[PDB]
Amino acid sequence: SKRDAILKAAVEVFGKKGYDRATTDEIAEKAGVAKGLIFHYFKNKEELYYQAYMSVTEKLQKEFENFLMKNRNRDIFDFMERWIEKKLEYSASHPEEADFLITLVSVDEGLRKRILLDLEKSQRVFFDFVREKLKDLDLAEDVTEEIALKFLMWFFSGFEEVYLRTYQGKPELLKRDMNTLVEEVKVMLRILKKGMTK
Amino acid sequence: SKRDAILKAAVEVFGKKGYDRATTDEIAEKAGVAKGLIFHYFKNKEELYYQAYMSVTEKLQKEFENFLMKNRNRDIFDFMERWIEKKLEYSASHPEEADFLITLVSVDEGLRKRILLDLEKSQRVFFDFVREKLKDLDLAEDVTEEIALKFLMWFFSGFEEVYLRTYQGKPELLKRDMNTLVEEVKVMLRILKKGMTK
Ligand SMILES: CCCCCCCCO
Ligand SMILES: CCCCCCCCO
Ligand SMILES: CCCCCCCCO
Ligand SMILES: CCCCCCCCO
Repeated sequence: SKRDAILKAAVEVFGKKGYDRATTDEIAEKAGVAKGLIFHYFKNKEELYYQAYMSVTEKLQKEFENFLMKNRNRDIFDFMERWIEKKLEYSASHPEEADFLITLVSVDEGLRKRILLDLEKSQRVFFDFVREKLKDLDLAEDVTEEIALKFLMWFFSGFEEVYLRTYQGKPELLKRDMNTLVEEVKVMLRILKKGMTK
Repeated sequence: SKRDAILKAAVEVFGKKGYDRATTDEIAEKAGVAKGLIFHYFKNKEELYYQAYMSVTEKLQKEFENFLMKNRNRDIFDFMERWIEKKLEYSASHPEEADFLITLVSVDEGLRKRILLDLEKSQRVFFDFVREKLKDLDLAEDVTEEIALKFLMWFFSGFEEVYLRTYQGKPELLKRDMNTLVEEVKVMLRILKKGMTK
């Protein structure tokens, strides 16, 4: 469908050039459609970006729910390591999508806040699953639930920052590093498990 | 001295308004000196910012070296927790300086890179002290020196990001939270110690 081709082109072009410098015309020629056809489907550039962004994050969210159904009984450290492994695999296999998602930090303030608010409406869910899994554990002395959860969420939140800093626009480098990043994530989560639990 | 008054005014105004929106004229009236007197001492706004920034980081660096002379025999987790405690104390007592330092992320690219390079010329030192202290320890199974060091440096590097996100421009809130942040840093470093070592 033409709408899907436009969305796919938008992911590619926004991810290569950034929000500000990408144009709807570039997206339209990349999708192989007429320049006005963007505006048939999408009110403007902002809504094009937003719909692309929501399209990608929805697909990801469905994958996370499938994974969650299948790994819910693992302890949280194992669960999180496995999910991070999946995101690392997704990023190496869909570099343009990953490059697309990280352009959010340089989107216009109004659109960016709008999207950051939408994303919180799944992050506060995961956050709560983490909190619940934490109650299943016998926590080490002085390790409160609030500290365990802060620290784990800060660890998890650092995925995007590493990506932006090191792998954005470098698909070959991430492919080269993928298995080693997985190996390091496992050790770091084992460090946190051993330190947080009795 | 007039130069010191200008530098102090620059810290205050750059920290309140940001690099881009601050003017030398604002700085000059804040310092109580003539508008041209800035340019007697400082070639331009960029050099004014740079000299202010180097003035603050130098003072901090001297404090870090004093601390290092006095705490070098502590293990690294204790050493780092104590240094973080000092920076938290410095930030609560010098909010305007802390607000000043965090404006670096929104400085013009050329000046920002220049300063980020200068700061690396002390961060690579601390980094190496951390590496050396790590060799004194018996590391836990699979915890390599490179992983221990990556993880600890990422932990330590998160100070500035929390500040920017939560305490920039909110001196009362940081004062309110200071002792609790210290208490949480201690537990987090104890988590890392227990997990990283045998
Ligand atoms: C900067 C090296 C350590 C970053 C670990 C990233 C956490 C994975 O979510
Ligand atoms: C694509 C980058 C995210 C993975 C972060 C894991 C870093 C551990 O060294
Ligand atoms: C976002 C809550 C955890 C941040 C811990 C910050 C590390 C202190 O350098
Ligand atoms: C001024 C903010 C830096 C302190 C970060 C410690 C966060 C632990 O909750």
